[PDB]
Amino acid sequence: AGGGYWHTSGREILDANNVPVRIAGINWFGFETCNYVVHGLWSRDYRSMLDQIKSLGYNTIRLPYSDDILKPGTMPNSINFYQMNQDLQGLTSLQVMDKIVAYAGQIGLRIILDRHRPDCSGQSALWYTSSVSEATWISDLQALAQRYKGNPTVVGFDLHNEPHDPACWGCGDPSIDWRLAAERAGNAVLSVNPNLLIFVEGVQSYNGDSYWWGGNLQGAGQYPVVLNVPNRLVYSAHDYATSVYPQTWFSDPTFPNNMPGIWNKNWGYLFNQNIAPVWLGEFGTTLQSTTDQTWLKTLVQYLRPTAQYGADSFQWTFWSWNPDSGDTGGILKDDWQTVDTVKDGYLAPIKSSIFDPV
Ligand SMILES: OC[C@H]1O[C@@H](O[C@H]2[C@H](O)[C@@H](O)[C@H](O[C@H]3[C@H](O)[C@@H](O)[C@H](O[C@H]4[C@H](O)[C@@H](O)[C@H](O)O[C@@H]4CO)O[C@@H]3CO)O[C@@H]2CO)[C@H](O)[C@@H](O)[C@@H]1O
Repeated sequence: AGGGYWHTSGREILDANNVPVRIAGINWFGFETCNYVVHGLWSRDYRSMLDQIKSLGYNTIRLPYSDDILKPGTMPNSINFYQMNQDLQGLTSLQVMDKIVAYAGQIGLRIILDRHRPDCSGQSALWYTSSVSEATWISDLQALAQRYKGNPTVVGFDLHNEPHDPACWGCGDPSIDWRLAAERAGNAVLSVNPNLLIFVEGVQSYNGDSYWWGGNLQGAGQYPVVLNVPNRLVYSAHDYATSVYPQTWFSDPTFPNNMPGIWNKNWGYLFNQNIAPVWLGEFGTTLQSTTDQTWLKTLVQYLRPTAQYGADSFQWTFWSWNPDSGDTGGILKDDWQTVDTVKDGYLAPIKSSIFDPV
């Protein structure tokens, strides 16, 4: 399944033939950093990497980028061209992105572009900064939309990575109301290609209640994002364990029984109530503590195993494929070749199937 551009129907995503599909993928970061390209191409051929992602059973790649790669002549700076990647030589970050998107389509994978950082220096709480205005943000989203218009390999956009304090959901103040910003951006994107799915993340605090950046969608029920083209919206949340931040609910004595309460509250309810599909965009852990291992086992079950629920479940993209992620580690090990079959083992009940070639 997976043919053509997708659309929502209740809490599910459906391909063009109306067959339900499930995004069960991985994050492959690099384009958002100051290397201006996905990491690991210093040890592997990109195609050999894409083929291995497919082999492990992952069907979608969330590809983080920063507005820097849209500046004229921006080139990658961490690729090795000996006996590999010979065709990426002399190409700009964008042209290298076109190659990755193209091969991914052919082998049956899909891509979701994620505006991870305003610039390669770091993330931002708001969707704009003094150096990267809101208009650049929108022009850039429209440019990428235009660039891949007609190639269903790119199924949709993750508007802004991890909006957080001081951002608000529904407060009505245009300078911090992420809810209004997402509609503003989403509608600009849909004006270029109205078949793209629009993935909108949450904030951090809502009603004095704090949660992971990008994961607080508590205001969504009361203050929905409303787009010009219906059945394109998918809410998104992020959730992590102690390897990232020793949140307090991990110290709760009833842990992990308290978890589904937290999850239901902040994002699950949109799914449970069949309002719209929900995508856990980032989640990972080094699995060093027994707590993260229990957290992962628990969470994997909450997201609904494919054997039981099929496509009527939560969409997900784990973090990350890269082994060079500070406090989460990744599926590959430090050699960019050996799989961490153990961590990979936990995600098995929620993996789905590879899509149709594009
Ligand atoms: O992008 C390349 C870069 O990625 C890093 O991995 C990051 C992800 O990129 C990022 O999206 C994700 O965001 C984290 C953030 O890093 C944490 O510091 C933050 O912790 C917050 C917490 O959310 C709050 O609730 C709490 O109150 O405060 C703390 C901060 O003090 O939580 C968000 C998640 O919502 O985190 C990933 C892992 O760090 C890699 O680390 C880096 O090596 C890569 O180069």
